[PDB]
Amino acid sequence: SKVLIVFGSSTGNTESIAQKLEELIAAGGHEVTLLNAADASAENLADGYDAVLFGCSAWGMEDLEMQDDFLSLFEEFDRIGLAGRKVAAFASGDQEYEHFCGAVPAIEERAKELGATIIAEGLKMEGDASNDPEAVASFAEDVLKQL
Ligand SMILES: Cc1cc2nc3c(=O)[nH]c(=O)nc-3n(C[C@H](O)[C@H](O)[C@H](O)COP(=O)(O)O)c2cc1C
Repeated sequence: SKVLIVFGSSTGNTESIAQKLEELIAAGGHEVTLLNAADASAENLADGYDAVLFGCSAWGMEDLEMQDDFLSLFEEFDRIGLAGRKVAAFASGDQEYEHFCGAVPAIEERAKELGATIIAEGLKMEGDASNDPEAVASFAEDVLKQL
């Protein structure tokens, strides 16, 4: 299958998770494309892809604010071509906050509104990929099986 992975990462934790995810799905016999949302042109970005995974950390002093490289892409979800495609979200976050990885539910809702199907429950964890390999491995499992 063809899998597209796009992320927005400020310190590198959501990046780390998106690279591990690329490795695990690619290992399953699938073609993975990895993009930093800061580099990606949204226009028809999903065309060709059987699933699309979105990674994005949560910030904001008060309410939830998305990582800014993702956000800019989030604005353009309308042109991506998500209708009838499979999608899932992941993120790095901090339990010590009220809205743990709040970007994840947010992505899932925008995606469903645009006609996407949610493949697996959003991955929510702390630190980089090495900090919770199980959580990463399992989320990749969930994804693989829906492909
Ligand atoms: C000011 C600020 C606000 C944050 N807010 C949240 C949040 O609300 N939810 C959450 O899970 N993590 C929150 N975090 C933790 C970061 O999301 C996480 O440590 C960081 O984004 C690592 O991901 P990244 O390196 O891929 O950017 C916050 C961090 C900073 C310092």
